[PDB]
Amino acid sequence: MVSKGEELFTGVVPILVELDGDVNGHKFSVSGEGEGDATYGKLTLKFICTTGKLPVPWPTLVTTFVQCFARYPDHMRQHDFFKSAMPEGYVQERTIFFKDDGNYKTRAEVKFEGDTLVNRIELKGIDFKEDGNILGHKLEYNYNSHNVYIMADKQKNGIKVNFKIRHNIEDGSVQLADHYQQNTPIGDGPVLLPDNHYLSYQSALSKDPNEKRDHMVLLEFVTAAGIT
Repeated sequence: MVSKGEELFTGVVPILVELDGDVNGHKFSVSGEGEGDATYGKLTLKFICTTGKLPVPWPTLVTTFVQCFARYPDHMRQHDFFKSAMPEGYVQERTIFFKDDGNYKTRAEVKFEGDTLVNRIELKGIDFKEDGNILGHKLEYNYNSHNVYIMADKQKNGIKVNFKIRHNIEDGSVQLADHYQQNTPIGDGPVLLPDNHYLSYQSALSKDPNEKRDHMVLLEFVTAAGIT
């Protein structure tokens, strides 16, 4: 049978993202809009910095900016924690350690508001070098493909997730961003606790040629794998 959580994702779903951030005291807010098509694991989003210039590189926010849109193969449906938590939603927490630099801590609540899937986020960054790759804006506007590793966290009725992002620096080098993540349901109902598996991501960043505000257009594809 198709679960209630699954049923909410069979078509194209509008997405709204709202983020308030503060990195080394540089405060900023971002709004995003677009749509997700989980059947194809496809996300299309545009983000706008509503407070002016973004004080960090857009690529460092890609992972923060709705894993319920991953394409889970039919044979892995019992391992899709994200959709099983819907519509009441889940809380996603991360610490992101930028190697030889600062860290972001994020807390996001992801849930439906009517037909819209909403991701509301607070991000706090500390201990950045004011002339490092982040605050010094030395990261290229591009993005590599990565795997994201998921395991059950039964004692917390959720999942633990880990992965490494490599951001290309403008000199040809790499800025590593080590991600540690936990998700927990917002409601008190049952969820699916997965066997170990991963999501495969590929992301493309672009600009809207007609947009004068600081912004990022994101096209992302996400597919679950690792269990056959």
